[PDB]
Amino acid sequence: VFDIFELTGAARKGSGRRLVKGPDPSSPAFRIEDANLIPPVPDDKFQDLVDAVRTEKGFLLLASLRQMKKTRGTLLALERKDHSGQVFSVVSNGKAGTLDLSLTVQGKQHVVSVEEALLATGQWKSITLFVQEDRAQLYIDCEKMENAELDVPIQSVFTRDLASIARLRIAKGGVNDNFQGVLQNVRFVFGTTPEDILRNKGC
Repeated sequence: VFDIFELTGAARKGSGRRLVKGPDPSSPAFRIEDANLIPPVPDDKFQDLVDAVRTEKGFLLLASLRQMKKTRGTLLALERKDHSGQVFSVVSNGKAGTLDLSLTVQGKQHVVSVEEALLATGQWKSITLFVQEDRAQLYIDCEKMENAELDVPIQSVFTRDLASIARLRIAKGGVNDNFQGVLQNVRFVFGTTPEDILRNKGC
C-alpha cells in the first residue's frame, strides 16, 4: 500500500491545500487550491512503488474524490525532471465523462479513455482502478466495471530508471488539468484484487 498524500507529506509540508472532511473520518481530505505547491513523492519512495509495479506488471489504484462539475482534473502524474512533460497520468475528465490513462513511451504519448466514468459530479466518489499488462478495469463505488485496453503494457512506462528522470505528483496536471476539488486516500495497493476491495467495503 502506497498512500500518496501520506508520502508527499502534504499534511505537514508545503501548501496548495486545505485539510477538510472526507468520507473516511480516520484520515485527511485535501481540498486542492494550488497543485504545484504540494510536494512530490520522494524518490526513494517513488522507486519503491516503481519496483512494485515492476513486479506485479500493474497496480491497483484507489481514490476518493469530490470533483467540481464539468472539469478535467488530474488525480496523479509522473512528470519528467527535465521539464517538458508527463510519462504517465490519470485524469478524471468531466467534459468527456471518462477516466483517461496516458502513457508516454519513447517520445510516443498514448491516451485511452475508460468510458461512462463520470466522476465530475460535485459529490464524493470512490474509484478502484485495476491496471495489469495492457488492461484497465475501473469500478466506481459499487457500480459495474468499465474497461479499456492500453496501447502499451503499463510496466513498459514503469522502467527501472523512472525515479531519476521523473517524479510522482498528486493532483497536478498538464497546464489545464490540475484537480479542482477534494481528494482523499489516493493509494496504490499490491497483492490484492479489486474483488477483495469491493467486498472489503461492502458491495
